[PDB]
Amino acid sequence: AQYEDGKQYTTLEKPVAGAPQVLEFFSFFCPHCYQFEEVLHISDNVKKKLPEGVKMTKYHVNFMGGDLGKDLTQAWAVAMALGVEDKVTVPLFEGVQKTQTIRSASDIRDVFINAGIKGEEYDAAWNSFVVKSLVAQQEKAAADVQLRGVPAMFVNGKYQLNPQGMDTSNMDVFVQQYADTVKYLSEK
Repeated sequence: AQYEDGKQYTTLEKPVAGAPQVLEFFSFFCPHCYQFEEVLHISDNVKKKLPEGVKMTKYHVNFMGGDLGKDLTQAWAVAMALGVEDKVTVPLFEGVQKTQTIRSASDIRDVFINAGIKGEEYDAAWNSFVVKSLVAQQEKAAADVQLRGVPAMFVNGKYQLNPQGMDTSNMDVFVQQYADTVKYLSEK
C-alpha cells in the first residue's frame, strides 16, 4: 500500500475511546517540538488539510524538565483556559531553548505579562480549579496512550504518527507528507 501500518504511522495495541480527533503532545523542553512549532508549523499545516468538523487538541507533558516541566504544563493549562496559546507559544519556546531566560515559574509568568495578560488575570487562572482540571486532562490523555516521547500526534485515539518514516531532505515535503498522513488517518 502507499500508507502502511508501521511506516508513516503505528497502530495502538490498546485504542483509546472518547479521545480527541487529532491529539498532539509537546514539551517546551523538547528540541524537535521547537522545530515543529517555529520552523515546520506542523499543527498549522495539519489544520489546513483537515476536513471540516475536525477539532485539534494540543497538550503539554510533564516528563521533561523536572519541576519546571510541571510548571509549564500548568502554564499551558492557563494558556488554554484564557485562550492565549498563540501569544505565548513562541516566547515560551524561546525562553526555554533559545535565550534560556526561563528558570522558574516567575519567569514563565513574565512571558504572559509581556504578552499582555494581566497579572491578576494570570494568577487567578494559575490558581483556579478550572486550570487544575485542565492539568488533569493533559496528564490523563498522556497516561491513556503510553506516552514516553514528544513530539507526538495521535489520530482518533487509535493511530500514532511516525515521522521517522518520512523523508527529511526537504522540510516542506516532510510537512506535507505529515499533514497528508494525518488526513488519510482522519478518513480511515
